[PDB]
Amino acid sequence: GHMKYPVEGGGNQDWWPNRLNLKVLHQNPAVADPMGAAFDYAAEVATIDVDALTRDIEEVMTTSQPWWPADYGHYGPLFIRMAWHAAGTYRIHDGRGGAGGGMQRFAPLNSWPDNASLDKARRLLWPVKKKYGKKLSWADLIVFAGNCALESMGFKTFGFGFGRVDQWEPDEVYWGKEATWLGDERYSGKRDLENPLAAVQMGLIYVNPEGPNGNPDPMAAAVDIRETFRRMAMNDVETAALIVGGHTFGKTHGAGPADLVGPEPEAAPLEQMGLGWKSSYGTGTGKDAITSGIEVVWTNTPTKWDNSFLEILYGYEWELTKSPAGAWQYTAKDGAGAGTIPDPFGGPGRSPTMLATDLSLRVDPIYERITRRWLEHPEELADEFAKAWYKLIHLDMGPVARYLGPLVPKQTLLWQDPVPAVSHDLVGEAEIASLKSQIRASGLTVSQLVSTAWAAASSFRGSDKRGGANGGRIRLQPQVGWEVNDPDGDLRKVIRTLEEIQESFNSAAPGNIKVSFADLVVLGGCAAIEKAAKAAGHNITVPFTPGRTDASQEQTDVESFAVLEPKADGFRNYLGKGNPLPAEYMLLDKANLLTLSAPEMTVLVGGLRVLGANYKRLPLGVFTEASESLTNDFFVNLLDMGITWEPSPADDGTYQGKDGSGKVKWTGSRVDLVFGSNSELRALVEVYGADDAQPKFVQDFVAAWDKVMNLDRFDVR
Amino acid sequence: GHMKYPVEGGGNQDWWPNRLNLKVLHQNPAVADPMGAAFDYAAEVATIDVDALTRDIEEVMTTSQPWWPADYGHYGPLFIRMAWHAAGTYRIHDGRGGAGGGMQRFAPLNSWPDNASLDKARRLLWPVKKKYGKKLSWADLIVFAGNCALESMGFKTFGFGFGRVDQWEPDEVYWGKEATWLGDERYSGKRDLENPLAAVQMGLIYVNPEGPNGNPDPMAAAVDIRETFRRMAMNDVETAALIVGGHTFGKTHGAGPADLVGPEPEAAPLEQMGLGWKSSYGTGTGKDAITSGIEVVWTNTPTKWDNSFLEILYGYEWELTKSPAGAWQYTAKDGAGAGTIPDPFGGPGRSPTMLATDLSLRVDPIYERITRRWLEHPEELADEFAKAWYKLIHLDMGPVARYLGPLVPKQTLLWQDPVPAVSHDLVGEAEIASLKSQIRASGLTVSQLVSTAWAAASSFRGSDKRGGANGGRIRLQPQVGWEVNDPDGDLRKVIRTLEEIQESFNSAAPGNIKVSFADLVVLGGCAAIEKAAKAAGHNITVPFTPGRTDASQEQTDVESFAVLEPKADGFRNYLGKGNPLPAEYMLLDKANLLTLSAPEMTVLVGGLRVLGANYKRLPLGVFTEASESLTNDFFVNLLDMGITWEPSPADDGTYQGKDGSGKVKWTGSRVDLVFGSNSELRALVEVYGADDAQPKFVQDFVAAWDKVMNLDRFDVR
Ligand code: HEM
Ligand code: HEM
Ligand SMILES: OC[C@H]1O[C@H](O)[C@H](O)[C@@H](O)[C@@H]1O
Ligand SMILES: OC[C@H]1O[C@H](O)[C@H](O)[C@@H](O)[C@@H]1O
Repeated sequence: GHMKYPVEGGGNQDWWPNRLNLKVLHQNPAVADPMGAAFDYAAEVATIDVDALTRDIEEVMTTSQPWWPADYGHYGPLFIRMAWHAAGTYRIHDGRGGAGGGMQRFAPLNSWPDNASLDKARRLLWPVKKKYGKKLSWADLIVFAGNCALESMGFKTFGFGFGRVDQWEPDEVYWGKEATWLGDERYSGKRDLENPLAAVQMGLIYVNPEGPNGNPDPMAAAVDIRETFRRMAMNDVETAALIVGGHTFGKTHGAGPADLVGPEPEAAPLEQMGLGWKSSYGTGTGKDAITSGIEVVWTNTPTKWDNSFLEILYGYEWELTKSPAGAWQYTAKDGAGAGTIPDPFGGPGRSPTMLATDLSLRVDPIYERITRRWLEHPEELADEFAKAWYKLIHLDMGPVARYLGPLVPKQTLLWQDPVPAVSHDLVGEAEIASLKSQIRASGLTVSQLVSTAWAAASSFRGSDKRGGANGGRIRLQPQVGWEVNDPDGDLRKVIRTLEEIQESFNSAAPGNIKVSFADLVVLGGCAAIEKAAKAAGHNITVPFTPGRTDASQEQTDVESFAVLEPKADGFRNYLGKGNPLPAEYMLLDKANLLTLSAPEMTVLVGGLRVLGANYKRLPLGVFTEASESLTNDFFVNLLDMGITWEPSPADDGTYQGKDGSGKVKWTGSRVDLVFGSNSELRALVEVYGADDAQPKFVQDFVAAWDKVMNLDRFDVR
Repeated sequence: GHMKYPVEGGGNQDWWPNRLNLKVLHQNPAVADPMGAAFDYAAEVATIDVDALTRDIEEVMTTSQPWWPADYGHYGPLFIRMAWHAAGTYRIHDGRGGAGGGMQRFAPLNSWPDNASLDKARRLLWPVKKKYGKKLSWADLIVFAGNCALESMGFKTFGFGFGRVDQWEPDEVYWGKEATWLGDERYSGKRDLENPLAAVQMGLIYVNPEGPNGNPDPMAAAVDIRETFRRMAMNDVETAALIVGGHTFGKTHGAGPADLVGPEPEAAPLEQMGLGWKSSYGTGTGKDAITSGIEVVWTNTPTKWDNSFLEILYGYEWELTKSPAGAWQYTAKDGAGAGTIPDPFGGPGRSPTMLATDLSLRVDPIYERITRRWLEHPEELADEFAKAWYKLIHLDMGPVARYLGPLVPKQTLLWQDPVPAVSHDLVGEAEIASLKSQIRASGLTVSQLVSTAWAAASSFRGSDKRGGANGGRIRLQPQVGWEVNDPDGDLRKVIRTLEEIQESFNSAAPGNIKVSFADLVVLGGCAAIEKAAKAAGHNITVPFTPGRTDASQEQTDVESFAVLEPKADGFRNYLGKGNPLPAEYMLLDKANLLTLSAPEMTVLVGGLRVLGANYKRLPLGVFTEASESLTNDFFVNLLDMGITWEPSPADDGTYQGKDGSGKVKWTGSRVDLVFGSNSELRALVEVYGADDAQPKFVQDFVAAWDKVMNLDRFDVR
């Protein structure tokens, strides 16, 4: 290699390529954010004139620009594409991707080959952003532009939520191992796609427009479509709807040779003002645009919603052919339909053309059955597409509470994981006290109590904001029978006891107050923690925010929740099979998902260990002599040089810690030892392990607990 | 390559290795710091019982530990070494390194080859840290241990300052281009060392103990010593003193084969608890320790200060020889002095032994002259050593105001860049107003006025805290004749006018109030900025903290200040010759040195441009129609897509920006264009470029100006 300046990207990952990267816990730091801590986007966007906004976007769409002139004089379709690529990175495995951070404007995504030209697309909207300033995020604007495009070309959309917060440095996501753009080192078996990924190649949104690995076989392309879309939460109906609806607008761009297209934005030179893919071919823009290399124009009404796409697809026979840049497309057999497809810049007509993936929709059995139906019933398409699209651009916004502004529809949807609205008066300070008492009297140990509250709350992920302790989904499928949550243990026992306390309280009922199961689960941990803190000479009181409600099993899509099952929870010292990296990297990814900082992550492991939140209540990492008592013993003992650590002879990624007389005194996993071993983590352990550290540990621990308990609580935030 | 998970170090620098790393401007982020914003180290350390602490460290030094047992039963010398390696990374070129952040405890430094065994040393102190908690930083403790070591073996040290604040993630410093440990790709010419580096090889503190490139030639080794020490601010006397004083204590370690030493801390396995270099040789510790591979014991009194080192060096003749691990050392000719040097663990005696670098001190003309003197005059050594050591561990603490606790000596020293204490009453709210008025009336333009303030204040560097607008050093050598500051321009003119206003006010004098020249320079910019703000419809008032005093040329080591001359200041659109990377990376480095965040960097470039802070008052980047008026025009115009950018035909790393009619309307440097071209910077530009942005720009700009005006003001902080 060759070490570089830090200003030029060099650092410690250059010496030890595989070390833990603690930087994933301080993504998008306050200092980096020019808005200042005062700033509350929700507050700003809810003052926004939506009509004025729509009018301003419409004006942009219909005002062509020298530096990237507009197909058919209307940018709408490009804006639709844009919005789709914005939302289309989302994947269900980890909730990462999606249009929620406006990440498309930063690396790597701003320079993905599949996002060619979208740089131009984004730039075009600056005039709108200029006008709205802080009241409108890029995150919100990019997908809204796509939604206004649909409107302005006569398709009525189902609604729209504002509220995506802009970020100031790019979100670090794992996009695959491939070191080259468009590479494919991500399949095995018949055609099994590497988790978590939901594209077929590096730098693609979903599938190859020319079919798997460039091979234009529609039956084969469908398998990839089906699979990648499933992993972006779209089933068969939604998928079909999405592509047909999509390609009812605009056209592709492959006017001349692929190799006359310069380098992508991050590699572009300075005078290009952050715009890449400059074309030496022709004018290089407009008439001559090379984006994807393909040259299809799907409908004869590229800037209007109607049924041509499905009509064209079924109303001809198709034969293989090559774009002016040598790309596989389809075109109509025996020169049928010649001249009926209009030119983007008033040239002559053109023949009916289609992507290999478009034919999938007629050639695959399931896609056909669906799309033939909509050929004779377009108002069914217009309905399904309205729905899919809405879901597509809202998938990663989590709880419906977050959706903002005039256009949010009245109706809730299953994939929003909804929860009943608060229907009664909420418990006050007195009933809270009262209940806490009752919960300790219930004979549920601190261990069960905390184990449970954690199990509930920690199901959350910051990525798409799904999961959490709201909804009380811990008692429904599939959460109630997750390995890590342990059904074999006593979770059912704990649930039952808690429901009983709920009912009791709910008869007693002072006035019109009721308590939900969801609140009670969380309250339980809070009570337990209060107890465990006393049992080690502290009178701390753990804060609690009531308001959670209880979902029915009907409001809970079992299949959808599959993806939140922890395969690894270092906080509960759980590690089941098939994680990509060893235990400790899993811990970090998990902390990153819970929106925790390294300090927060540290104290939680500390506290959780000694409260015996541990899975199967194993002794690993429980470096205390005391039972169910909240102390920093974890930290003090971790730092004890009188203990000597070796891997267990019974080889199984666990370890023994012996003292001066050779007795095994402590055992522990990798997740436990990495805190005393990694120099950054050990630095933190030394803070909480000092002699003066006790009250501060208890404080910081509670502050963190309470943070995790509140992660999904957008309803009050 | 092979892309990794972010949790495992992968990111965007993998796709474009050489892109700008804006992460250097958010080093050590608040969220990562387990202390919380309330925490005030100054206030904690100042409550520490220093005697108790000395006692507690003494007790550690003399209590040997199984896992790394103590040479001669006293750890002192190891602590000395440690403290030396802690301070020893510092280099004058950029002020980076030094013991001030306690960086030795993190990567890369914790695993430098030269830092072998120091992991053990640090760990040995945990018992102390444990006892003092937040009242004592690892930064302060590591060097203090060294100083207490010196005291406890009977050498009286000159004083000690507390106040180094611990940091939570490692400072990203450029250590050289070498991809292998101990490599050397850093020389050229006769023996010219690559700036900024001050070591001969990668992972060395100063020089090779076996002489240049392992070649044990003393006259040659001395050239390296002279050179590297110079670049760590030591001259000839100081250097000699340091090594002799140093080696009056302890021994080296090379008991058996070099290749039986395991991997260094960062690459060590988990059960080692962050300790590297485990030895399979013998017990691997103590009697058998392998650290550097060499096996020298310099004096016969390894744990006592006296004159043996110099006596032994001069009182024998030396012949080449090899350590048990095949390292070049010297030993006494014709078996003289056999058995007289004692064993670390009560073995038999040993012969007089020396490093090749030790002989340098006798063999080099200049070192010989100096050391022969101290052979007959040990009290002069004891005096010089006391002084160099103090300077060594205090070099990077900047202003003497920061030094803390009972042990700071009374006397000031030239290398501390001192400034007169405040000898009068300071100007209050009215005199400030009054003078601001007088400065505008002076007919100094906003441009000169700001250019100057900036030139003064921006000489600061956060690295070793040297530089700044305190001391009014702008008018003395060498600052007054710095290319970038422009002597050919009217700096003299501005100085003179200012001195005049100083004098006038000083006669007028309401009671016992005086104003310094330093305060006046700063005040000047603040008035100018207040003026330029009005001239664009804003009544903002710029805050100002009086208290700066004026240094004499006697208090100002000209040669020392040489290193602070900007070879590049993107804020003044200045770029002179011989910087390692292009204009824009220099900008970032400079911002990092000024402790600025990207938002801060951004608004400053914006404001400075339009106030015509530009060097040689060049038009580059001045994207405004208005003169000396504070607006966001820079930002608005940078985001104007109506302008087209190309490199000047007159090829010189500048650019032309033309409009719709082909006329050059704007010109600019790389430093200017990168703000519209790098996606993260462009994101910030877009905040300050919006239509609603005007007041917020002015606010944030002032806030940043005021921050830079105050960088060196530890006297009031
Ligand atoms: C099977 C999955 C899909 C594939 C393989 C695919 C592929 C493509 C390609 C290659 C282009 C040409 C880009 C260019 O050269 O300008 C394109 C354009 C376009 N795509 Fe799709 N796409 C897919 C799904 C979608 C979806 C789900 C939508 C929206 C719901 C959509 C909307 C559009 C639009 C509106 C354009 C035209 C943009 C313009 O006029 O510049 N596509 N698509
Ligand atoms: C000319 C530059 C220097 C070189 C090349 C050098 C080299 C070395 C080496 C190779 C060791 C043996 C490492 C080991 O096996 O423990 C050592 C030890 C030591 N050095 Fe130096 N040194 C230099 C300057 C200094 C300075 C300036 C000081 C302090 C002011 C110092 C203080 C010590 C002490 C106290 C030890 C003994 C450590 C122990 O007993 O465990 N050295 N040095
Ligand atoms: O009466 C309504 C209350 O009791 C119900 O049975 C629900 O479980 C609870 O969430 C609600 O607050
Ligand atoms: O009066 C003599 C000196 O005192 C003043 O207060 C100023 O601080 C200084 O620059 C001046 O030369």
